[PDB]
Amino acid sequence: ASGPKSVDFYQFRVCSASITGELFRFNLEQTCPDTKDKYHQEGILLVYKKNIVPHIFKVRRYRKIATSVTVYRGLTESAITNKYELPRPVPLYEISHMDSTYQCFSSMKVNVNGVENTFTDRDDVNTTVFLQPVEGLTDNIQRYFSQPVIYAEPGWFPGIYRVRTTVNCEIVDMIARSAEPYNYFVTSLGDTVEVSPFCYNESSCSTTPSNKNGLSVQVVLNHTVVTYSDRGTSPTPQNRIFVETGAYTLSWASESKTTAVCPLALWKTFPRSIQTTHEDSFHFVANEITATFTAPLTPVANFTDTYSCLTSDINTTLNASKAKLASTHVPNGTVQYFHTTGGLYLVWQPMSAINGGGGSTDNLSYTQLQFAYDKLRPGINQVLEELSRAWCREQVRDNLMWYELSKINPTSVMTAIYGRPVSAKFVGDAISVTECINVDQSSVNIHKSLRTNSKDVCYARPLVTFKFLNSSNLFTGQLGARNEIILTNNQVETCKDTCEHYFITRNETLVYKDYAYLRTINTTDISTLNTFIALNLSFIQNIDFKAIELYSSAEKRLASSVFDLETMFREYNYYTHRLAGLRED
Amino acid sequence: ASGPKSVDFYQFRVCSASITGELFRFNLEQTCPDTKDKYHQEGILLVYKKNIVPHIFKVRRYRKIATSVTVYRGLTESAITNKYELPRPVPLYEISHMDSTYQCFSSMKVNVNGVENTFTDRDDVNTTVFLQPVEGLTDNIQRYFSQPVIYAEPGWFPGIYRVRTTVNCEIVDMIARSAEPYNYFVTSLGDTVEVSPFCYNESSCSTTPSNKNGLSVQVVLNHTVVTYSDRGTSPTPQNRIFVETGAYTLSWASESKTTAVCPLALWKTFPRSIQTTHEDSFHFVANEITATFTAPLTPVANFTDTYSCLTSDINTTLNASKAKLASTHVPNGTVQYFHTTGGLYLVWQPMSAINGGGGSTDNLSYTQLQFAYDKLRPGINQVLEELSRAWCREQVRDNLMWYELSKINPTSVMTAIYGRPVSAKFVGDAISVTECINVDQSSVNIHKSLRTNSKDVCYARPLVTFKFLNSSNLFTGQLGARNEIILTNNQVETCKDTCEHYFITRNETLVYKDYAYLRTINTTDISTLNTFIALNLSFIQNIDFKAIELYSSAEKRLASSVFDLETMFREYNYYTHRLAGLRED
Amino acid sequence: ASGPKSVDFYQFRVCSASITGELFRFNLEQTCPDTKDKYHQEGILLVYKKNIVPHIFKVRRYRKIATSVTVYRGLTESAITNKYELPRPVPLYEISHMDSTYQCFSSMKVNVNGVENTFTDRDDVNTTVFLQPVEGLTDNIQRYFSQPVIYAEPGWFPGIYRVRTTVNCEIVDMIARSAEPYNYFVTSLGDTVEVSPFCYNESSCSTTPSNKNGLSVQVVLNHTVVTYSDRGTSPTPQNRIFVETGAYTLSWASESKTTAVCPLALWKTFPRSIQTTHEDSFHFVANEITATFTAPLTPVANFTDTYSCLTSDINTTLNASKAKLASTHVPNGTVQYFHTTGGLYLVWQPMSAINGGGGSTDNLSYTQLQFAYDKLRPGINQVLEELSRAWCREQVRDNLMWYELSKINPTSVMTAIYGRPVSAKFVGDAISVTECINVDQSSVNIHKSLRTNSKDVCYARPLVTFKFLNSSNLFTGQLGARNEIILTNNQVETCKDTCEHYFITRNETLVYKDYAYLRTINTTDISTLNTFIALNLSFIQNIDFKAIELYSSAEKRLASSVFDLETMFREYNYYTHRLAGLRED
Ligand SMILES: *[C@@H]1O[C@H](CO)[C@@H](O[C@@H]2O[C@H](CO)[C@@H](O[C@@H]3O[C@H](CO[C@H]4O[C@H](CO[C@H]5O[C@H](CO)[C@@H](O)[C@H](O)[C@@H]5O[C@H]5O[C@H](CO)[C@@H](O)[C@H](O)[C@@H]5O)[C@@H](O)[C@H](O[C@H]5O[C@H](CO)[C@@H](O)[C@H](O)[C@@H]5O)[C@@H]4O)[C@@H](O)[C@H](O[C@H]4O[C@H](CO)[C@@H](O)[C@H](O)[C@@H]4O)[C@@H]3O)[C@H](O)[C@H]2NC(C)=O)[C@H](O)[C@H]1NC(C)=O
Ligand SMILES: *[C@@H]1O[C@H](CO)[C@@H](O[C@@H]2O[C@H](CO)[C@@H](O)[C@H](O)[C@H]2NC(C)=O)[C@H](O)[C@H]1NC(C)=O
Ligand SMILES: *[C@@H]1O[C@H](CO)[C@@H](O[C@@H]2O[C@H](CO)[C@@H](O)[C@H](O)[C@H]2NC(C)=O)[C@H](O)[C@H]1NC(C)=O
Ligand SMILES: *[C@@H]1O[C@H](CO)[C@@H](O[C@@H]2O[C@H](CO)[C@@H](O)[C@H](O)[C@H]2NC(C)=O)[C@H](O)[C@H]1NC(C)=O
Ligand SMILES: *[C@@H]1O[C@H](CO)[C@@H](O)[C@H](O)[C@H]1NC(C)=O
Ligand SMILES: *[C@@H]1O[C@H](CO)[C@@H](O)[C@H](O)[C@H]1NC(C)=O
Ligand SMILES: *[C@@H]1O[C@H](CO)[C@@H](O)[C@H](O)[C@H]1NC(C)=O
Ligand SMILES: *[C@@H]1O[C@H](CO)[C@@H](O)[C@H](O)[C@H]1NC(C)=O
Ligand SMILES: *[C@@H]1O[C@H](CO)[C@@H](O)[C@H](O)[C@H]1NC(C)=O
Ligand SMILES: *[C@@H]1O[C@H](CO)[C@@H](O)[C@H](O)[C@H]1NC(C)=O
Ligand SMILES: *[C@@H]1O[C@H](CO)[C@@H](O)[C@H](O)[C@H]1NC(C)=O
Ligand SMILES: *[C@@H]1O[C@H](CO)[C@@H](O)[C@H](O)[C@H]1NC(C)=O
Repeated sequence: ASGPKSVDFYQFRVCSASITGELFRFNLEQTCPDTKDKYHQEGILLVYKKNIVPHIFKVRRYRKIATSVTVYRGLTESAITNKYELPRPVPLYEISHMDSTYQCFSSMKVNVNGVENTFTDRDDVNTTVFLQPVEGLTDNIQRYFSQPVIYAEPGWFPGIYRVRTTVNCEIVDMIARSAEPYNYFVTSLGDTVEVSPFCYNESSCSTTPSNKNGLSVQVVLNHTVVTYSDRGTSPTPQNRIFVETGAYTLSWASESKTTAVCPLALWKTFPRSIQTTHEDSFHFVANEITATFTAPLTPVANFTDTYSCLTSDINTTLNASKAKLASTHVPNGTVQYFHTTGGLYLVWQPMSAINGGGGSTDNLSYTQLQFAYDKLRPGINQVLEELSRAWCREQVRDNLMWYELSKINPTSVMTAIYGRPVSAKFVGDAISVTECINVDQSSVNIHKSLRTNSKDVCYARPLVTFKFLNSSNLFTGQLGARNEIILTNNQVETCKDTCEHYFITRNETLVYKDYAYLRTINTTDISTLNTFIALNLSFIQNIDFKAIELYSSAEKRLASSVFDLETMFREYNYYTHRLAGLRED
Repeated sequence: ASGPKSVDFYQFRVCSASITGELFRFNLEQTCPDTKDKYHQEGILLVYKKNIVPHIFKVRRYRKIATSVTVYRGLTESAITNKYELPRPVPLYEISHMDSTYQCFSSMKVNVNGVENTFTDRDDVNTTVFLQPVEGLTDNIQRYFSQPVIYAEPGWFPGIYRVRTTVNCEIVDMIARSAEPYNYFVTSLGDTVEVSPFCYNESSCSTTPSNKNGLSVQVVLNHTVVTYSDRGTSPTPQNRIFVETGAYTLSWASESKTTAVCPLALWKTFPRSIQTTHEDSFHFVANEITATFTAPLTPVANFTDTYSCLTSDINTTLNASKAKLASTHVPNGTVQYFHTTGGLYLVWQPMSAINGGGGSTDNLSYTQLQFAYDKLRPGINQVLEELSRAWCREQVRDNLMWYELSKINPTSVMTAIYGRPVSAKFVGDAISVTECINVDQSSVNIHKSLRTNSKDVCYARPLVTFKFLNSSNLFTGQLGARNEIILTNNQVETCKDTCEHYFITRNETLVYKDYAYLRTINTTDISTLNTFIALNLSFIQNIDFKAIELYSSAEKRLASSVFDLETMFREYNYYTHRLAGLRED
Repeated sequence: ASGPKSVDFYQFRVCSASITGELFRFNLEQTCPDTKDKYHQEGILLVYKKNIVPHIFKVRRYRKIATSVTVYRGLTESAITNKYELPRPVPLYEISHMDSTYQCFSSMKVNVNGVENTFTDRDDVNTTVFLQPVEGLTDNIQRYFSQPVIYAEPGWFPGIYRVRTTVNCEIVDMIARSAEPYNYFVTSLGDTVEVSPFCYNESSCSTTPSNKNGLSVQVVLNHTVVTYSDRGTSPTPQNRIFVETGAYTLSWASESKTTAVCPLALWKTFPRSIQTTHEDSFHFVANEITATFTAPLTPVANFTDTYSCLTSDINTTLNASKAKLASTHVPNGTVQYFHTTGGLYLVWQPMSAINGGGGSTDNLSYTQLQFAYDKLRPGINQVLEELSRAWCREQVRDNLMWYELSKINPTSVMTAIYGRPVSAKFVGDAISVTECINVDQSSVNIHKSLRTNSKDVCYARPLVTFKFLNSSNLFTGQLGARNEIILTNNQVETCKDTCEHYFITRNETLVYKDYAYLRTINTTDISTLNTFIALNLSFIQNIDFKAIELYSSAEKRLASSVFDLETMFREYNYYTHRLAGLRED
């Protein structure tokens, strides 16, 4: 026969399983994979923020005030011409009684350029007097005075001046505060003190007085101070620091830096949370917040030596949390510490069923967006695994439908599983498969008649005459299948009174009736069955998100204070220099 | 026959539908479910923020200023030695003319410790004088003066001092402001007044003067004030409050708290929005913002009595919104009020087609994340419903393919629908199904030949000899199907010149040709057809989100003011106490 | 025959392909669509923020201070009665030497109301003296003085006063700053200057002095200033501005507005980013941030003329970025500029493989939420395209299973592809299809027996007698299929000893055995096969997101300063007016 093997359904061809081809078998007894197993670890999670508030402590301020008024007796009239005020500090010989028993000496002495000035209340004798309270606006501040009334009696002889002078003792009790570098502190009344509040424990002080330009500093040991309930059951001794600036004395009780302040504070605690491991990081889940916190794969070393000041709090918080779960869970592993990109610190303790970034970010939105994405992702990936084993259990039945169809005739199954024409035959329980041979398009002609030379026999398919490539002798058969040449003839039972056919070729159809040919008609004129099932899936669609604000930048400005400092200081400078000042003309 | 029933395809067995087994029927005329119906309610949504700005009102301040300068005539030279200033309040006998006609009395009297001081401009006679404007830096502040020039003429006789004195009247017109507890207010020039701005309507005042330490307070009825356009068409009478602190008099017009301020403000309004009900909450949708607001299932009671001050605004806003939709929608139900976790208040009005949390959260990101999640979720759940009815319409056709295959032989369909060997037979329009019986593995032997004792008949399957368990007599048949024993023989039409077979057993294959046995070969040597269609689905993948900031914490600090208050007050204290002050040595 | 065509399987009917009906063909040689192609453009992206920091520059302040002290010699005692201070500006004849060589004239003259006052240090002669440094608290401020010590020696004769007077020269070197409208500037020590810092380049100044109420302003050309290293290699000349307010002289070096400040600053640069086009906008992607920025479809015009001050920076940044990619990419198109809703500006440069909104939003969360949504959406839409071509390749095999089943008998395939009974016949390679005819329910009766009048022939289906609508003559056949009447009879091979049947009708079943009828039984008593495969898909579920804060509104307040301005100014007003002031009684 001819050389070229068939590769499409368009050329005329001769097929036969007449040779020892390749053998195939239906591989029955398949199975789909089983359901996977998935696991996770529970534990206690504690979350730490970096601290932000200033340090806050109580202080006392001691002063003596000298005042001088100039008055003019005049005649039938009198006036104040001036009033001057001079504050000064208080020495330790007096602070003793002034904080013990609320007494002071009604007079003062002031060295200036090496000469001694003196001031005495109402020009009377140096004598001891008692301090008493005065009313206040703000409940955290208390104030005590020795003499509420300024002296301005005009005097007895007409036409000349006199000077009137007074002395006060003052105590104030109030708050003071300071921030991260601890170089200085600021008092509630606005006094700025320029000494570190821990300075004795940093060994920057002594019982012998220290000195600086504009300061003297000392520590007094076993000092005692009495509350104005003024009662003999005196408070316990302390060590107290004393600062003697120009214009006042100030004092506070000594304390250590590492007991006073620690850099971190507890934000929240979750007694049930889960750890999952990814390619580059760990994820820790907090359901009550709707958030997840991530961290690098390596825990932070030395969190017992750096931040050692937390060792009071993590132990009691883990011990209380473990005692709450002790009926259902028991600890595993050991305590671990992690630092989140974003600036938070995590404490973790694994549980089993019993059966750096100093710029801490203020906005936590990325922790909630991670929780939403990690709830969508496994919810979608579970549908893909449930869809894929429902598909595989169908392909195991399709392979049995093709097996039962193959026992009827195996050729029509092989040219359905392959995309190309082949011929096939059973040789036992295995199927032998074989190539098919092309025949030339020009030797092929189809006969115009179907009734036989016998009186009552009719061909069910039209006769065809042909020859192979590179040959002279002719051959004949019947037009079979799509465009096949069949070598063995077949017939209808009788040439019954009426008959019709529409034989189909690759392009055209031949129409026959009364056992003879009539016309050639295009195949597209015959209507075609549709057996397909439509999906009509609708795809996800685009959204543009918007920038939104609850309060305007102006409303955020006006809410910050009732004071308008930007205009308050501009008017004070304009008034005191241009309007009210001495001015040339 | 033997007792044990077949449970796999590996042991040799005898099957027959020779007994009255159970009956089965193909249940034709199935259907898939129909498409569901889904519904939602439209309405108008108004959203309220808690208010944040201070209260703002106009005030007047009245003062008299006495000044005294000391000058020294000297000889061939002269200098100022001192300048002192004394502000005082203004009494009602003068405020009358001073706010009516812009006049004041050019002199003042000052009681101190029970004696009367007097100050007069340039030592001249007590006389009436007119106030006039002066220029200002800030456009909200106006200032008026009676005498712009301070007096410092040195005098005529050498070598002795003199005192020069002046008196001013001042008015200032300006803003003042106050915040949430309303205990006090602060003036634009920095004066703090320590009285509540509504105090007469709270019955904390009277027409008889009230008193406090450092204050006097009074209400004046039917008071009148004239604008500096100074024109006879005088403004309408008012009730005005007067405060007389040390150093000034201050006044403002009386007003009621419930007309002055209300705690909430309207943020946005949506004329088309949708309500959906979930297991624990309601969700309200705003498309123009790309956001959704949630609330508890119970509306807030008494929002007409608490927040009654909004009853002017919600009525006109709902009436305008309803009139905008009146061509396509008509109201249903009644107005309802809800409080969102996050601190916003919602107003809702249902429409039909015609056919607490005082910590208000500043960042609205959770409202946009809820809108994105509620756009993904129903978009994915719609694909699952469209995929599930496309699958069911295919299973209704697979059930018809198995029916048409069963009419050819029902055994091969029953052992495809069940996972196990059984035998089956039609008894009418119903199929009778029956168990199959195991035979021992040791009595089975397969014959080495296929040609019969007849001269031209050949067996299509090899002969087998066997016996049942607990028996002596032998039996024979043909090797059928996978590993079956068949009791009725079958043959090929003729012993044609050439023949070949590859019979398959559970492990091994037997090869025969020329109608006799030759070899045993492993089944895995025969190539197997693959008819499966691959899915190749690709799963969703992990993303790590990052912390991001547009401006540094330092840039947010430097943007807050041009004033550097942290260093401005430190230098003023250092200069006035250490550098410039009187200092001992 | 009767008129009504069959529309269900419930009525009895007669079917035959006895007429020339419509022709159908199996449309083989189908294909599914091929895989789509998808494309995107890479480029360099630069992102610009609006600037927020104030302008910052160096200044000098020059002063002369006159002081006067009053002291009383007295007897056996002495005291200070007053101390007064008077600051004044410095004239250009002196600023020359004072900034060149650090010298000043130890005396001053002060015009007031047209008469000249004079002050001289310690009453000594007018002489030149040298300035020297003093220590400072804050490292950005330097201060120089001519006389550190105030003079207060009491004097020699008992019982009378004397006045002591001193003069200082002061220089201060420090920072000053100003903001967006540029109307004024504020010095580090709190001095507010009320002149624009660029005023000479805006032609608001001259070398002839300008004047305002309370100011004089001048520009000095080629001025020179010497650093206190005080060395003959003098710095280069400048043009310097001079302001002469009351109480001081102040100076700064002249500069142009367009070189000093530009409104925008570079935030980040991405050398690989991608542009995608949507229905109304463009999206630009930044992977290292996990964010995408959107913009309108039209680029902004005139960004080379408005914001021309950026032309130094975008050129060098694009040139450096292009040189980094020059081994793998080459430029295409040209540079384009876009303005994002949210207030950022984008610069874009396309690359190829070689082979307005002044309210800038501070919170970028919407840019990360867009990146998450645009990672979910194409990840889900890819699964729908991979699922849809896996479905289509199966429907192309189902169409071949129906073709092979149709060659056995075409009726049972046509009533599976249609939902209704029809009859069909092959007329060649095409199938002729025909309607079926209803018969009345009352003429139908089923015979009680199956054995024939012949001695050993039995009917496989029971006999039926019937007639057509509007007729008298009777007909007979066999009960076939579901509820069909068949006109041609068929039989079992022999009336074998035992036989049983369960014939099924639309409601009831008839049971027969020993070739005769016995009972009528409901069809539901016969057990039915189940061949369906379950999906068990589980749908996505609802989540309620929460409002979260890292720091309380109180902690955000307390972190803003160590100063408590809200109480500091309230106590100063209470103390100086009520407690310490002159008060009537
Ligand atoms: C105690 O005693 C001391 C003295 O020991 C007193 O100090 C004296 O104070 C008086 C005023 O009270 C001074 O009198 C006045 O002098 C000025 C300056 O005159 C000279 O400079 C003028 C400007 O030239 C500048 O620019 C040129 C370049 O163009 C430059 O070369 C100069 O160096 C100069 O300075 C500038 O450049 C410097 C270097 O870069 C800079 O540092 C500097 O800041 C400048 O930028 C110049 O025009 C003038 O020439 C004319 O006038 C002089 C007289 O001064 C005359 O001799 C010439 O013939 C010219 O006609 C000088 O070179 C001067 O300008 C003043 O004149 C004005 O004011 C009067 C009214 O007072 C008007 O009538 C005039 O019209 C004019 O407006 C005045 O003469 C005195 O000089 C000064 N002495 C010293 C040593 O400095 C102190 O006041 C006493 N205190 C008490 C309390 O008693
Ligand atoms: C500063 O204060 C700390 C805390 O009080 C001191 O540390 C203590 O030192 C004593 C003696 O070694 C120990 O017994 C305590 O346990 C320590 N406490 C802590 C918390 O450290 C420290 O010695 C002080 N330093 C100085 C020099 O005063
Ligand atoms: C405080 O002000 C309110 C508001 O003006 C006063 O309430 C009014 O009272 C009158 C008389 O009963 C009513 O007619 C008005 O309708 C009320 N208005 C409102 C808005 O309440 C209240 O009486 C005043 N209280 C005092 C004591 O002055
Ligand atoms: C203000 O300053 C700007 C910048 O120095 C001046 O503009 C310059 O003008 C000169 C002369 O035309 C040009 O050669 C420069 O190229 C310009 N530079 C810039 C950046 O503009 C401007 O002339 C000044 N205006 C005045 C009146 O002084
Ligand atoms: C005819 O059939 C051939 C394939 O053999 C096809 O390529 C062509 O498009 C068809 N149409 C005609 C009639 O050319
Ligand atoms: C926790 O419990 C253990 C065992 O009682 C105890 O030793 C430890 O001090 C506790 N830690 C704290 C402080 O909670
Ligand atoms: C042989 O078949 C049995 C099942 O009957 C199977 O378990 C075994 O793995 C197969 N292989 C052999 C030859 O043991
Ligand atoms: C709304 O309209 C009704 C009917 O006109 C009216 O009674 C009611 O006062 C209106 N409310 C407001 C203030 O909008
Ligand atoms: C109000 O809403 C309910 C529920 O949707 C509906 O049954 C009823 O008909 C509506 N009535 C009006 C007035 O639209
Ligand atoms: C009987 O069959 C009819 C359809 O022909 C059906 O509508 C009905 O529900 C069935 N049940 C009976 C016995 O009524
Ligand atoms: C970029 O490079 C070109 C070519 O060298 C040059 O002309 C241009 O000035 C450069 N721009 C800058 C400033 O980077
Ligand atoms: C520029 O881009 C367009 C569109 O992708 C492309 O057709 C063209 O070839 C590109 N040219 C260069 C220079 O890469």
